Amino acid sequence: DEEFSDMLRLFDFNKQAIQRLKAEAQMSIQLINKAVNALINDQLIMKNHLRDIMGIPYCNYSKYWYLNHPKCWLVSNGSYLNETHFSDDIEQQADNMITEMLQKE
Amino acid sequence: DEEFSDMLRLFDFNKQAIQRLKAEAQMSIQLINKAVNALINDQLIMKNHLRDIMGIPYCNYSKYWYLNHPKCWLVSNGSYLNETHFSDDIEQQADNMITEMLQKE
Amino acid sequence: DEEFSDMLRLFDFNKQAIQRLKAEAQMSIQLINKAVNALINDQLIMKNHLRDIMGIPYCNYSKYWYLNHPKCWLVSNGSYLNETHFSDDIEQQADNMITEMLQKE
Repeated sequence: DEEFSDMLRLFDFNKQAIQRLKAEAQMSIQLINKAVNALINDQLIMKNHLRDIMGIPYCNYSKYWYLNHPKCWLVSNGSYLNETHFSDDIEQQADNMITEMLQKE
Repeated sequence: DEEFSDMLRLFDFNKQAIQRLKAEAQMSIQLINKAVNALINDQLIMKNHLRDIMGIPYCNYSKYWYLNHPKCWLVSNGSYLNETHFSDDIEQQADNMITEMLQKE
Repeated sequence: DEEFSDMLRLFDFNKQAIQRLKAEAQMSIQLINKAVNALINDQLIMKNHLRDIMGIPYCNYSKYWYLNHPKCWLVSNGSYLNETHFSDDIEQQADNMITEMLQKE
């Protein structure tokens, strides 16, 4: 049981690295989603006020196949990005995994 | 060979965490790239139609050194973001690594 | 000390996966921040030149609680995204951790 504790200590360091990287990348992405969402907000305001471009329409579903490529608005009110949350049960199934490992020992 | 199986089980859990985090972060980024690309699209349409701002030019290469800081367009047709795909050979070199580990045993 | 070297080799492969994923995700995000920042730049230029929309004001702090939801500019000069750098001391505390592991052995 002494060699398995060193095993766990290696395992746990990496598990912590994974946990921290998720936490930081998520923070970083959520900050991105906030700016991209607010750009969208303001860009839809200008599209409703600027008279030169009120004549231009929004693309309709044919939009999900101009990404495989188009003079129409791609950004609409559905263009908003949803909050991004990664799976966080790392500290859970890991506790489970090794508890099943100790009930044989 | 019984202590090495517990080693592998710890190793494999973390490997799976890494694989899932990559998969989710990538999904999350690719969704970002789609909104940022379509903003760019529409913003370049407004730049070609709004008459008040047709007089403003696009910055020319001196643009890659206003990021170290500028009344000209930074976003042009080269501003699009490329599809982001992370390395995925995790399930490959890991199989290789431990197969070389078992042919001595 | 022969079973601990296989332990370390498993540990080190995953540590490398973590290091590479951080490196790639960061590259990917920093590219995003550059496009989102330059969109912001240009969008603030159009907000200062287009006469149809000079009458529209910027939201004032009541902005950090329209994200819980608003006809005012959400994107201002504070909207820029800061350079994102993830913790990179992985190759450091890992060397520390196992050096303390070898001074007992």
